[PDB]
Order: sequence, then C-alpha cells, then structure tokens
Amino acid sequence: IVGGTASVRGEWPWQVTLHTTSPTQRHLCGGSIIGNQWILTAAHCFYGVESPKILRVYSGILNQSEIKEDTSFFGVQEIIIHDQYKMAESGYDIALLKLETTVGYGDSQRPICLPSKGDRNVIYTDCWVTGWGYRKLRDKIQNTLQKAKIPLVTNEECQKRYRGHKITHKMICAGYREGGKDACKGDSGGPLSCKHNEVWHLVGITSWGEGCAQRERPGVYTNVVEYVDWILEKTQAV
Ligand SMILES: COC(=O)Nc1ccc(-c2[nH]c([C@H](Cc3ccccc3)NC(=O)/C=C/c3cc(Cl)ccc3-n3cnnn3)nc2Cl)cc1
Repeated sequence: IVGGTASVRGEWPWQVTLHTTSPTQRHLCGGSIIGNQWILTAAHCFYGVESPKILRVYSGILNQSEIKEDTSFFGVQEIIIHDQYKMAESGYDIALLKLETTVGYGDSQRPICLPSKGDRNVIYTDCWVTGWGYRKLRDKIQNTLQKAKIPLVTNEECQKRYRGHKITHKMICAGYREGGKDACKGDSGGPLSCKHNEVWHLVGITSWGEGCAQRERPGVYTNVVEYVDWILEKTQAV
C-alpha cells in the first residue's frame, strides 16, 4: 500500500495473507474471508501455481512476524478460477479458495458481506484498500498490515485514464487524481472494503494498475457486485 498507515489489530478481520511454500515460504497475495470455508481473491495470484498443496491461508494476522513454522493456518482444498479469466488487464480476475477446514469466527477473523445486487446503484464514500504490499515500486513486503482511504472513480473517468485498455463495468477504479495512495505489489487479491449504513461490504478485489499511486492512474479492482451470482454458484453448489 502506498501512502497508507498501520492498521490496528482486528480492524480488517476478513483480511487474510495467502502464502506459498514453493520454493520457500513467503506471502503471495491478500484475500478476504467471505464464508466459513471460503476466501475470495484474484485469479492472477495463481500464475504458475500447479497445486493447492503449496498454499497456506493465515487469518487473524496483523504482523507478518506472527507467522512462524508453529503458526496455525488453513490448507486449501481447491482453487476455483473464473473460467473466462485470461489476464488481470482483461477482467474476470477473481478466484475462490475452498479451505480444507472451517474458519471459527471471532473478534480476530470474520467474513465481510458481499455487495447487494440492489446496491449496484449506491455511492460508496468510505472505501479503504489494505494489504502487506510494497510502499513504492522497488520495496519489500511490509510487516504490519497497511490501510489507505481512496475515492472510487467512475467507469468513464477510469477509461479516460487508461487509453489503450478496455475498462469494463466488471472493473471498478479507485484513486486520487493527483495520485499518492494506492495498492502496490503484494496487495493484489486483497479487499477494497467500503462502509455503507454502518456495514462493511467487499466492493473490489485489488487487481492491477499502471505503476503505483501515480497521478491520473487509479488502481483497477475486480467489481465484486458483478460477480455475486458467480460466487454463489461456486460456494452454494448442490
Ligand atoms: C517475501 O515475500 C515477498 O516478497 N512476496 C511478494 C509477493 C507478491 C509480490 C507481487 N505481487 C504482485 C501482484 C501481481 C502478482 C501476483 C502474484 C504473483 C506474481 C505477481 N500485483 C499486485 O500485488 C498489485 C498490483 C497493483 C494493483 C493496483 Cl489496484 C494498482 C497498482 C498495482 N501495481 C502496479 N505496479 N505495482 N502494483 N506483483 C508483485 Cl512483484 C511481491 C512480493
């Protein structure tokens, strides 16, 4: 996260850190708890991941230093990538992780509500991006989970900012015109969380951008409201 500040423990209890153990264990991506065996994240995270056996999901984490060999984690039973996904810049950048065991909810880890289909017309004014990503292009994964408040940008304005790309309504953009606050490397897959009527909703999934927090280059997020039927199809299968 560029231009952000340290989060407080328990502030974003749906935020997870997804680690890969291959070749050595390290943070790979962010994700959000959406159900007791379900993590919503970005499809591009899994480039070259040949098996869910190499993945570890850690919840209830504020600091990456809390993770050692003896730290409990959730194994991944299945990786479900949207079958229209080709690359982050073309959309459908969404994936579900089906966990091997059930997440016990509490004050350190709980799910975030998905947006309502009726709320496709609501104007969100209190949106935050969170993650352990870089603070600039050439940096390193941060120990403490960071947060940044960022305004949503209309599809028309985002399209003007990304000449040469096709910004669809399945994408949602966020960022200040002058730049300064954004997601960066290591934040992808994490949530863009918006508070509306005192309830937090998972509005976006951190996906891509041209550089980090540059002027007139907002971050591009998967527009979660457009995928609620897909998520229910995969998580509520008979
Ligand atoms: C010790 O462990 C590590 O160092 N882990 C570690 C883990 C992941 C990374 C890492 N993650 C990423 C991903 C794409 C990826 C994922 C998975 C695998 C490989 C590529 N993009 C991101 O997060 C974020 C991209 C991004 C998003 C928005 Cl909304 C706006 C601007 C963005 N940007 C433009 N330019 N930048 N952002 N790149 C790097 Cl490098 C580094 C380091």
